[PDB]
Amino acid sequence: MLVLVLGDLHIPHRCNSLPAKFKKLLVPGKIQHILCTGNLCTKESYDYLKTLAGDVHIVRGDFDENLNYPEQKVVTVGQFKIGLIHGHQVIPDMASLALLQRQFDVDILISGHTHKFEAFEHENKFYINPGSATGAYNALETNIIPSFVLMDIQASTVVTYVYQLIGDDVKVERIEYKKP
Repeated sequence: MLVLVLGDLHIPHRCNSLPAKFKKLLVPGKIQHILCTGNLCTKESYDYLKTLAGDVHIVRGDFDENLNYPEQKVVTVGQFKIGLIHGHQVIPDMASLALLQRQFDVDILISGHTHKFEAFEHENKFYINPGSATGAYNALETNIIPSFVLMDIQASTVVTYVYQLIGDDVKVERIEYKKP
């Protein structure tokens, strides 16, 4: 089943909208679950998510207005326990992320905060950062591309698709991970 992963949109303070071509791709009836790293940073974006899928999970980013969100959550999809944290908490760094994965005890750790996507396996655990769906600025960070992640999870397989707005086109990369 389809899981949309995104965050760090920073609407409306740093950006006003998802790129149009992202909005074109994202339509209701497809996605089963949305895991959101946070920094929406308002209700207007939260409602947008809820149009895409009923099952929305968000964690609290450092700039979110809605303060009822838990800072960290574990969600189970299929055979996968998934950790979710915005990531501003990581004092960095691959070592730090591995400490959270261990803390959580999950098969997949999702975090945000860097505004740059990642998807890789490390010690047989899987680590995803969808980057920033709007390509929002971040501190003085440099080459920032709008991105989001779609995972398809089925039994002990997840295949992860990263959608990137590069120049004016969407590029997709695919990473496979098997729960060992």
